[PDB]
Amino acid sequence: NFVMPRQRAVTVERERQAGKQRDAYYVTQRVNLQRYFANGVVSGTYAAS
Amino acid sequence: NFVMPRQRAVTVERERQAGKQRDAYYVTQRVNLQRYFANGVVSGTYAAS
Repeated sequence: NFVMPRQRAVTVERERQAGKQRDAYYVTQRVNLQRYFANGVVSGTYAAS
Repeated sequence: NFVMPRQRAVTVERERQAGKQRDAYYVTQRVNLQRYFANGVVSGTYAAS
């Protein structure tokens, strides 16, 4: 348990035409952390009032 | 009469750098339908309450 399924790597695209005097850098990433079943975890917590 | 005048048959364009992560497809055609003289057609009409 605790796998991080990954659709793709990080990518970079760039755009400057038909812009106005300006290179633009765009980056994207699709990643998520999602566990299977609810077992084997704690917080703690650890609290005041 | 009822000639089909045209100056641009169908053009299919394509952009992807960058659109902000979104391709764009553009389709255009330049055409018209026009008659030399005001005669040669009737419409019914076929109308009542």
